[PDB]
Amino acid sequence: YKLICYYTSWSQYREGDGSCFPDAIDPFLCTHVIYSFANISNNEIDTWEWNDVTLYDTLNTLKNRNPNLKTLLSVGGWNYGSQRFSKIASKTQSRRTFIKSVPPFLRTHGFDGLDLAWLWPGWRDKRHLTTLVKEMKAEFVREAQAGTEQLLLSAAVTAGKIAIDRGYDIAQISRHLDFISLLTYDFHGAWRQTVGHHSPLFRGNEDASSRFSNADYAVSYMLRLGAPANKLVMGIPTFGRSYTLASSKTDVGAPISGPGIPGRFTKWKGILAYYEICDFLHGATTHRFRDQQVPYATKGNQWVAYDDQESVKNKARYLKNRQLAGAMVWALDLDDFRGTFCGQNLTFPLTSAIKDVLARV
Ligand SMILES: CC(=O)N[C@@H]1[C@@H](O)[C@H](O[C@@H]2O[C@H](CO)[C@@H](O[C@@H]3O[C@H](CO)[C@@H](O[C@@H]4O[C@H](CO)[C@@H](O[C@@H]5O[C@H](CO)[C@@H](O)[C@H](O)[C@H]5NC(C)=O)[C@H](O)[C@H]4NC(C)=O)[C@H](O)[C@H]3NC(C)=O)[C@H](O)[C@H]2NC(C)=O)[C@@H](CO)O[C@H]1O
Ligand SMILES: *[C@@H]1O[C@H](CO)[C@@H](O)[C@H](O)[C@H]1NC(C)=O
Repeated sequence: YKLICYYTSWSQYREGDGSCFPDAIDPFLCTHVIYSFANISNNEIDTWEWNDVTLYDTLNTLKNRNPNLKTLLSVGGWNYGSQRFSKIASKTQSRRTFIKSVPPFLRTHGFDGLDLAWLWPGWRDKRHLTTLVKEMKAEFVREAQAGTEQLLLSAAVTAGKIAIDRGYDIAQISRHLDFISLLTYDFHGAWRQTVGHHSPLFRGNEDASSRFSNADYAVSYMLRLGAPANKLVMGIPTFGRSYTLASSKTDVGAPISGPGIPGRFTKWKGILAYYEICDFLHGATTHRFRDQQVPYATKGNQWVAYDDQESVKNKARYLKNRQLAGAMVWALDLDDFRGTFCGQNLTFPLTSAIKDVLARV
């Protein structure tokens, strides 16, 4: 089984214990660790923060303790113009420059592959994403002739049906990608004016217009579209989404004034790290959607949709039952990486739980 874990650049700036460096990563935890994100500059892949060169170095040393560990660098990501990738990919002179520049960069800093996190192409962009993936793989193949182990190429593909249809030629790209991480955790957000869970695993017959907004449907859809199971990776979140409530209505369908207040460490409206959620649970009322199989907690006028060890294990069994390639975690730095907030004196509770299901019968 594969266990793809993202590590985020900006998590070094969080104060106190919230601060996370490659250092904190247990090298035998995941099979692949992906670093997010890289920039594109002068049509070439390039670093993002000032000190990336040093963190790349810290992260890649983990490989001294575990030689079977593969690491990848991710270009793109949400706080990066979708328009910017579209510009690079539609013009042939720009795309080849981007492509030619990647193997050198990855070899210098010691990465084993590239991850395309273009989020996300509109309908005019679909043929260009395909070309990007095809020509990039071809470059990775040509570069391997020099005697090095072939660079890996993966992509983070969104999970909403409409998003997939609009801009991904899933049957085409699967032939060339090594794995595809399915972002099965953005099924709800402040944008809806009601409370709801962002990563239900199953349909759950409470609402019947979004029969498409759960990991189960997304995985089936990707499979019907031609993505082989041994290349598909299910994304499991390690964060929670919060909402400020606009009444005392706390049940399914309750109304919303907007995102929840920020957490002490992550400082981001509508998001909480699992370690912040462990602190939040004290004096909160836990609840759990039985059909959808995921929990939510609420306290005061805050309402939080999140994942715990039971839900994450359940999702893990699901992927195994459908014989998928593995699980993908976003992100190691929102998990209880020190292991001192969530009770048990275990570190990376959520990720170790996922691994437990993947490592057994
Ligand atoms: C696989 C996949 O595709 N997954 C997606 C994923 O996109 C989704 O997660 C979200 O992604 C975006 C980025 O794409 C994240 O946005 C974060 O937001 C951070 C906090 O608000 C912000 O942190 C700031 O980072 C700055 C660096 O750009 C820091 O500036 C630095 O300040 C330092 C002192 O503090 C100083 O020393 C540095 O020199 C200075 N350097 C700079 C500016 O480079 C800043 O301090 C820091 N702190 C603040 C302001 O709070 C990040 O910059 C920003 N990222 C990027 C790349 O810009 C967002 O947080 C992600 N969300 C979550 C929940 O993790 C994800 C969720 O859905 O999964 C998939 O969808
Ligand atoms: C990344 O590249 C852009 C465009 O080339 C450049 O203007 C910018 O300074 C870089 N952005 C960051 C956040 O480092």
